[PDB]
Amino acid sequence: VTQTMKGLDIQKVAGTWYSLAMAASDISLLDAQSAPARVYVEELKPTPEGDLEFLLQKWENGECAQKKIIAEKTKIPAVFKIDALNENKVLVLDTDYKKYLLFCMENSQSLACQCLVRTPEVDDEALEKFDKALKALPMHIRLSFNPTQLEEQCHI
Amino acid sequence: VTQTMKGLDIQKVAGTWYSLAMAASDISLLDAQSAPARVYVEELKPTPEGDLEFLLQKWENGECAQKKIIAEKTKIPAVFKIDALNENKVLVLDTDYKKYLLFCMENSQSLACQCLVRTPEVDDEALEKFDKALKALPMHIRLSFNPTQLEEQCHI
Ligand SMILES: CN(C)CCCN1c2ccccc2Sc2ccc(Cl)cc21
Ligand SMILES: CN(C)CCCN1c2ccccc2Sc2ccc(Cl)cc21
Repeated sequence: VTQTMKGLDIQKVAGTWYSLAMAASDISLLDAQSAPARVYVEELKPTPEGDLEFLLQKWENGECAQKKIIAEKTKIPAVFKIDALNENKVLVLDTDYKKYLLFCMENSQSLACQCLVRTPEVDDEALEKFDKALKALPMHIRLSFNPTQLEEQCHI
Repeated sequence: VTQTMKGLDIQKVAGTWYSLAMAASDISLLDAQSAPARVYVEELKPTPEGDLEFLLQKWENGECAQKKIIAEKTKIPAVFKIDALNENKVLVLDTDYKKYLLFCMENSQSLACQCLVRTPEVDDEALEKFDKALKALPMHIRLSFNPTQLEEQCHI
């Protein structure tokens, strides 16, 4: 991924978000409701020391679970790192802070991204920017959700 | 759907095709490998009387089945009709006859479409046209396949 935001004021991205759209390099990453990249954002929490913490929802066994994950900071302001079996990088491509924010999760050759929004509505404008950002990238599946699904656990 | 091809010479669309990309109004139509719209095109056969016949592949129980379906002709050259529990319309939006062909299956509020190609390669140009044609339409999932998957039963 070759697109980060400059002057990333991480403190300003805290609060409430909606995973409006999702996309992945491989069909099986967003494939079924249980698929590995199919993860729903509830909340972004930065820590005082500048780490970034996710609140998420996942369909796991027979239902919608809750989760926390903490992405530790780096030298480049917009790149974070999560400790799993892999080297998992999170990158903030772009955000205007108060409507939308775009980001990608990547490893290593797998890659997923998302268009986050503040309210339960279809920001047409946000979807463009998200589309522009991806045509640089080798994606093979995309999803987006309606306002009705946006107010449910795990998106219905 | 508000886009058909004019002067549709149905005889010229016979032979071999590859379901390069797919898209649907609802996530669950292309969702899992078993999903209702997830149907792979092997061959288009017109009949002498101008009916249009599909050869397809579907993942059904534990494997990739074969199928035939016959879409009967109408007054408008580019619209066909299949007899199921529903009124199922097929529409040919566009084809240059020798590289790509776009079409949509619709009922009634469900809708899926596809970009068909002649060989196992990514026609970048074909994907544009397909993208143009859909932004008129309320889609919420898209897929595309690589050349490797294109030579397998049911796309791997
Ligand atoms: C335990 N899980 C639910 C979380 C890892 C899922 N997840 C993910 C998915 C597909 C490919 C790469 C990644 S890294 C990542 C980075 C940030 C976030 Cl928010 C999610 C992910
Ligand atoms: C028995 N099945 C495998 C065939 C029906 C599936 N199929 C379909 C899917 C989702 C929504 C509407 C339709 S009508 C249709 C028209 C032409 C073709 Cl080629 C396929 C379909």
